[PDB]
Amino acid sequence: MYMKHIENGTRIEGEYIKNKVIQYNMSILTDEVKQPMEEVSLVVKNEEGKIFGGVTGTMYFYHLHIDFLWVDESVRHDGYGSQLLHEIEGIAKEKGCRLILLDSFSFQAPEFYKKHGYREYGVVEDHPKGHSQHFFEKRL
Amino acid sequence: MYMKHIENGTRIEGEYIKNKVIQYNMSILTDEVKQPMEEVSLVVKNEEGKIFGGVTGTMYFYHLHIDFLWVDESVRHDGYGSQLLHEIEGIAKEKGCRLILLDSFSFQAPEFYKKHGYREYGVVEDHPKGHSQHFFEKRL
Repeated sequence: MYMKHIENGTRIEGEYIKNKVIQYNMSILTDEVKQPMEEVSLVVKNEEGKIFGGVTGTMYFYHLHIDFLWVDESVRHDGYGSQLLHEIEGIAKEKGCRLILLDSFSFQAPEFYKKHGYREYGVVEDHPKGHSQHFFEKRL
Repeated sequence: MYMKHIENGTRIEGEYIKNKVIQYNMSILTDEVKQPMEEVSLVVKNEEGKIFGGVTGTMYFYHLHIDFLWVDESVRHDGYGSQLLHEIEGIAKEKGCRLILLDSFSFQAPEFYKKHGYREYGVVEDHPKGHSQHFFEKRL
């Protein structure tokens, strides 16, 4: 620690650490896994353009990570969730994704993903307190 | 007269989906787990601003997720990484965090975390192609 000190980093110091990690990762990985990074989004709309559902994800390394999937509560049993999942999966295959990764807390219907062919490869117990987190994967 | 269809969403719409999901989550969870979200980062540097190492993470649900940890290669033996990890865990422990989550690809030294008391709870084999991703946890 001579002539050095540890302290809280600033926002740019923070993005600097991130950029360095990304930089190292990419120096190791070769072109075969370097899919152009993309963010995809789908929504279910009303005739009036009203939205009661949607799903968003990010693609890279030739895999799709589903970040968020929503369906308005008033229509939760109407099956829009499955449609959205099928649709984005189709997009993922067309882009060359080899798999899909996502996680779901116990209060976000992990069973819904199981019904769609996702396999649980990991679980984080009592997180948040009184609940649990489930990690899923589906090979395409 | 009441039909709804699915279409690609815009970035703003993707952000809306995300917020509707967060809103719903919050609506079904107790305040007990509602730790106000917060980003945290530590850097090892000198007066001029050269960054020799750093770590960044985000807290919520009373847990710390380590997003990035980097140490300059010129000083990869000096143990700044272990120092940063230990230091940020303490900050997490101090803010009421009960758990720490992080993942590490095979090309990002996962044995580093294994050596530091982290338990691998899941693994995504062959991702990206030719590598693997290891998910770790440490209970505080």
